Amino acid sequence: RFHSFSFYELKNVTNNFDERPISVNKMGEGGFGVVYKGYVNNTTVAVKKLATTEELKQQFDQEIKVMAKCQHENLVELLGFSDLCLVYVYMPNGSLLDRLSCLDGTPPLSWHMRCKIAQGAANGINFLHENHHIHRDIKSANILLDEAFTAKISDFGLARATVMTSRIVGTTAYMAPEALRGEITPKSDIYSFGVVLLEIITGLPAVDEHREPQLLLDIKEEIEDEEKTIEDYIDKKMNDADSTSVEAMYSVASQCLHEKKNKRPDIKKVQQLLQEMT
Ligand SMILES: C[C@H](F)Cn1ccc2nc(Nc3cnn(C4CCN(C)CC4)c3)nc(NC3(C)CC3)c2c1=O
Repeated sequence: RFHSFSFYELKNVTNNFDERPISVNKMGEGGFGVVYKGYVNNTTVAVKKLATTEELKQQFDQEIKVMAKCQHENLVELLGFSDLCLVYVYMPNGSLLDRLSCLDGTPPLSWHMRCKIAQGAANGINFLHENHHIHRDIKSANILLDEAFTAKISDFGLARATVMTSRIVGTTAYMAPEALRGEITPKSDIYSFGVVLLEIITGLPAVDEHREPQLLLDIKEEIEDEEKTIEDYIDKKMNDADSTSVEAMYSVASQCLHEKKNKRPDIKKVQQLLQEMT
């Protein structure tokens, strides 16, 4: 199995959960918790300080359940656990969301790096779908990046092993229409990945209230109606994007973003398509 640690041991590393910006321990908030920079001698760690009492505890448990079962180079690594805390290997380059937006002065990702991240993220979703798991929250904030900008699929608090649910959970800007209806399907993860791919091409967030269109997925409709093209939306913060591979990534995202779930490709086909692109 895997390593288990006491609450008294982890209370120390965090410098007693000092919520402070590292620009002058709080490195950012994440969904139902908050991440703090922790240590274990010579290996830096990330501590998920979790903040419905019964369901927050079961989201902490499912994470440990899926992480113990699923180990891959394109998935984050859980080191320890336990008021609740979750301990991970610190990802030096944070989220794809923050790197796409150049948060805290980080330089823009090149097209070449964007392609490897997309292939990386597709391989991690493939491993999860092979092991009969549905992520349920595929988004760029959940794609973490290590020391070599290797994509790592994160957050499994909502993960599940064509079934319906009463309480609908996820990120609305990334959700498939059937997921918004209550359905649970691996095909909904493909749709969400289609939105991530568009964020990679455009460098635009999936939703921006002070923008028209508010939703990034709406640009698929603007392009098909020949109102605009993909070149109008390519991230301008790159010098190495070529139309052939950019139009090839868009074709994969467009296919993923089909309204009819059975008309969408499987993760193995998406994975196959991104490999043909390079
Ligand atoms: C469930 C998931 F796997 C848990 N997990 C695991 C690891 C992890 N590692 C980081 N590393 C990190 C954050 N910022 N930077 C910066 C530092 C400043 N520099 C300018 C750019 C890179 C590096 N952040 C995390 N979360 C976010 C994104 C803060 C919210 C997580 C995280 O949430």
